[PDB]
Amino acid sequence: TLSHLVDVVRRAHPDVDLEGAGVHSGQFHDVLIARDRVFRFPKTAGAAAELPGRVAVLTAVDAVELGVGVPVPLSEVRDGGPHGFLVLSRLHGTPLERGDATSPEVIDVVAAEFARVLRAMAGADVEKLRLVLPVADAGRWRGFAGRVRATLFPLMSEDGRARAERELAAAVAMDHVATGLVHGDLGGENVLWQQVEELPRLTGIVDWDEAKVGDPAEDLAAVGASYGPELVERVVALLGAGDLWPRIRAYQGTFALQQALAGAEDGDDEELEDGLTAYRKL
Ligand SMILES: Nc1ncnc2c1ncn2[C@@H]1O[C@H](COP(=O)(O)OP(=O)(O)OP(=O)(O)O)[C@@H](O)[C@H]1O
Repeated sequence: TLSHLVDVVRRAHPDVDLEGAGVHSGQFHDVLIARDRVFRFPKTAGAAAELPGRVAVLTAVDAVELGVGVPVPLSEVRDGGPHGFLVLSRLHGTPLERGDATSPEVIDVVAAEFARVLRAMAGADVEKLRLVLPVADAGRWRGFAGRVRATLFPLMSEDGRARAERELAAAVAMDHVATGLVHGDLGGENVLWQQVEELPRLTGIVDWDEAKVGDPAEDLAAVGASYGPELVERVVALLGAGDLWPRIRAYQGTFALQQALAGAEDGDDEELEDGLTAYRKL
């Protein structure tokens, strides 16, 4: 298909260096990752419904004014190609490695980069956001607990199951919070940094697919899991978010299970395996 798509690209946009260009033909969409541009070509006219969803989420996130880059639609959604396509800006930068982020000369700067994005997300107009993004539903964690029990419990030791029931229950115990923007995979590989005059700057965030109106604690949990307690303590102290710790820990207690349940439900053996490692024996 992909030498069709390429002519379509050269047809729609003459100048587009396709040597060096990466390619992900995952489940629903083919993505051409070019120099300064990304092209998403859905497979099936069903999956093409996602293109205006992605425009709507990126436009809503852009309007919050986070102070960091988010992918920009460079084109309207087009009915060209097999089922349509969307061109987005490519964001430049590299994920921050744990070791790169905790050195004593950078940790305050790194904390403040996370804090200023988290602060702007917590201060978003959620009335505007609730019209476009998904919203945290009070039933989410009961839901997740059901699927963990259905799918992973039979694979666990009895001690595994008892640990998981406690972690699931701490999540189900949390009351319902929907007061800001939540990215939902913060401190992943989709958070991009650059050296700006020899110090880290958080320049871009890609992958707004899981974004919603939700709990500010959920993104803080992910920063902690990725970068360790020293860094998340600094971000929390800057945010004045000391009251969130029990919520933060409840999110974090569900991350190994989230891994495992998505490994199964999607079909990655290494994920499914590695989640469960603490819910079995050597
Ligand atoms: N506008 C962009 N700027 C920078 N990198 C981008 C951009 N769009 C896509 N990418 C990169 O190319 C990849 C294309 O895959 P896609 O966006 O479908 O994500 P995925 O990794 O499959 O999904 P997920 O991380 O949500 O499970 C992304 O993972 C990201 O690294």
